[PDB]
Amino acid sequence: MNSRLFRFDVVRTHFGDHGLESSTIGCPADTLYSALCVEALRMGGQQLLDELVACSTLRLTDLLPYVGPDYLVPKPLKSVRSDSSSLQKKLAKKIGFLPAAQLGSFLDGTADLDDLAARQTKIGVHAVSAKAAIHNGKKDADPYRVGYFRFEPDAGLWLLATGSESELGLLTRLLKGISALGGERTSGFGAFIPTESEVPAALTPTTAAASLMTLTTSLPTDDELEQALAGATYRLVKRSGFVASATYAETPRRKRDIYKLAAGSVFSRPFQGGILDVSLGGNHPVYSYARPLFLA
RNA sequence: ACGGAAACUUAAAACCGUGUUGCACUGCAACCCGGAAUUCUUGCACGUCG
Repeated sequence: MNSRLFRFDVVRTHFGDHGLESSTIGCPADTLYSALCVEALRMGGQQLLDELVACSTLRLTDLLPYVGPDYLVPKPLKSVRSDSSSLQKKLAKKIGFLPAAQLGSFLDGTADLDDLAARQTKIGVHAVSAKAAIHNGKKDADPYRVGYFRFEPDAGLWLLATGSESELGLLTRLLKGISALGGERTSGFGAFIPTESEVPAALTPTTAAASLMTLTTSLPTDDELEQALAGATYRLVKRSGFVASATYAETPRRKRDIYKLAAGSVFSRPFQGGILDVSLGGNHPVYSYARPLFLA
């Protein structure tokens, strides 16, 4: 199989975390794959979605930053051997990403920290944008304060995706026509242009090659969680949300509250990923992605 | 089936009100309308008497 390197031009975007006034640089793929099962009904016929409801034969990364020509792959959660001073102990957690090479030098306390943190403010700015609210009835309009992320003028988000090339060819069938991503996208946000380039082969999936660093907020099955946890350096998030879509036209309710693992986490053993489903009450299934992809 | 899907940073309010380009100032001081030209040169109160 090949893989696909996806270069964007994401100027402003808004992937919230717990509301709207904040943002995140990363899109954990249960947010991205859920778009691919709602921005496929707007092009297919609910047959393209039904072609890919619960197969998970396609492994795709998340939407991680890139500053110029180098992928800003995430800061892994491995125990650093910081035999140096305690300032650069604290300076690691103020660093979310790093380029594609320095990770092995990073993990043993043998790396720079005041250049990687100096390219944090080369990614882009955590902006805000005030707006004014509803004429609720006839009363006085409120504001609503909504905050975003803004990239630098030479950045965007990257993506690596592999699997069956027919169901990979239907990703790029969809993405050449997927509109403004992000959350608050009916305004000017999350708009971008997807371009194809040939991948870096320094980032192969090392599923068992003694580099068990993932590139996707993922999850194994519930039983096999007991196997891939003895040396897992992992963090837990929430991947909740709301549901209120056509063919589900009622009052808006939520997805089921899941907690996937981290996205650059390093483990003890290989594992498998599968499409968890988050529908709680109602008609059509809604489902989280959780199908990881690995790194040297 | 993206912590999504909807929303105006909006409605009114005069950079206005009091204020002279004004007050003192000769178009004034000095000079002749002044100097040389004959009202003149020709010229009879008379011719005329049985």
